Parts: sequence; C-alpha cells; structure tokens
Amino acid sequence: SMSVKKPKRDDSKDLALCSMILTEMETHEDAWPFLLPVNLKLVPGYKKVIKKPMDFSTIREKLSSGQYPNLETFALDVRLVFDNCETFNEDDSDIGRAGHNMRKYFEKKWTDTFK
Repeated sequence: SMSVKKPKRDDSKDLALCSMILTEMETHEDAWPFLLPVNLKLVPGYKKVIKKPMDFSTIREKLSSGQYPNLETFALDVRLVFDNCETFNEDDSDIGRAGHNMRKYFEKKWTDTFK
C-alpha cells in the first residue's frame, strides 16, 4: 500500500532473457506453424474465429520496440499463440501436435528461467 512495498525483484535482465527464450522458440524445429502471422486472406475461418491473432514475428517486433510493459504481458502473448493453435487445429494433426510440443517447451524454459 502507500509507502509500504515488498522488496524489489531485479527485473533489469527480463528483456534479455525473454529475447533468449524467444530465440529458442524461433529455432525449434516445430516452430514453423508459428513464425509468421496466419494469412487472413488465405485461411478461411481464421479472421472470424481467432479474435486476437499472435505469432512469433509479431512478438519479436513488440519485444524489440518496448511494447511489453513487463515479463507477464510477454508470457500472455506467447500462450496466446498456443491457445489460438488449439482453438483452430485438431490435437491429432501436425500443427496441433506442434502446438502442444511448443507450449511444453516454452513452459519449461519459463519456469527454469524465472521461477
């Protein structure tokens, strides 16, 4: 509350460490469904169904331009990528399986880096 604060967690490396996590996600072999925005002209249903499209390139541009106020807003956009994928793709498809794998990969990195 006013003039009463928990001790200051060091957040000065968060930007660098999110960039590293994101590099590791970008270079994973199963990243290919996620690298670029889904082409809303060419994928029927995507525009109407997925209210907030997100992809790694968009996260990378937001990160690089100071559009994440903190590491939680960054994790929200990464998870959005996987939540979108599960919304649109059957579990038993290559893209569906890609999405589960990447989410697992991300969550381990996240826990090991920050928790």
